[PDB]
Amino acid sequence: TCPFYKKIPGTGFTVDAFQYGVVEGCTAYFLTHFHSDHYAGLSKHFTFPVYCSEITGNLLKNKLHVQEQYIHPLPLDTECIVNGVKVVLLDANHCPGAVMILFYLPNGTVILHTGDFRADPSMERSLLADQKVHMLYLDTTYCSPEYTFPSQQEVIRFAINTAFEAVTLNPHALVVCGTYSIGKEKVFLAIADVLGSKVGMSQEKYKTLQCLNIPEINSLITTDMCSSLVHLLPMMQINFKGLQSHLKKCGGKYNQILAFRPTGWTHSNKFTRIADVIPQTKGNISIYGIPYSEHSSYLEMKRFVQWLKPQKIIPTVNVGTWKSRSTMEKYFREWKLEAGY
Ligand code: NI
Repeated sequence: TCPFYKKIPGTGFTVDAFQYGVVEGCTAYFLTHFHSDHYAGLSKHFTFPVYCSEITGNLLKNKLHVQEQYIHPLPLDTECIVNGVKVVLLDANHCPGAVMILFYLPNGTVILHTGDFRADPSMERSLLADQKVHMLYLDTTYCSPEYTFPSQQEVIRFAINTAFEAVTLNPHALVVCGTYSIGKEKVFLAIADVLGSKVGMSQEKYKTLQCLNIPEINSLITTDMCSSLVHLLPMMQINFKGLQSHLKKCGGKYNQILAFRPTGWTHSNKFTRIADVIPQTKGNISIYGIPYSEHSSYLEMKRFVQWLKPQKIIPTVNVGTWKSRSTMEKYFREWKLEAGY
């Protein structure tokens, strides 16, 4: 059964609600982005209208085989009427094709559903500038002040400089980057660009990337692993055993691996600066965990919410324990008392 924080009152709509069967009263199912916890349940047998971005619709059609007649892509930053209700899709600064959804209810209420997002001051100059928001369905993944991490730009600077130094010292070093979902493509694209290489990967991952509308992508990626000195591998293989096994397969072309694991936050963020990050090393293999986040830090989340000034907040992450719920509610009240709304 579909939980309350996935339902939009006064409409026939749900958000990210595909794992509950036929939801009673739902006339249109919105999908914010192509991550498995959110799409859980979609397939070629789905026969209701799905509303989403262009990029998410390319992924539904090619990767899950949802039929075309049930895919309804909407352009971003554009007022659209869906089943008699005005909606707008906004870029969520999460993975490719991820949106937030503004719903203008028939009674005058305005609701913002963030989906998953990484808040940014640039959102303060979107179509959100123009009207009041009564209710905020908020991605609370990192809603506690311990959750700090650097900008995406600092993280990429670190990765490019680390990879270029290692391969210039040793032209026989291979770089490997882990992945298990869409998102974080800048990590492997930026490293391949500095090295003058295409990125090599499996046919299954190439297919996924080909759905993303990335400019000049045919110039950046390949399935010919032999031509490439940046390889993508499943995240599960980014360990000393999996990397050893991969280096054997490369036919003595290489004698060293440098590997990257983009994680979200890890407790090593509470002590160490990005500049000071060091790898784990065994022999000729070194693994870096890099804190490349596609979710808001605590401070980015707090700034956005204090700017938006919603009348009510409904968390969509960390909802399963009383302790998490009580912690999140305390921060929401602090924010409101400090800013005066
Ligand atoms: Ni996500």
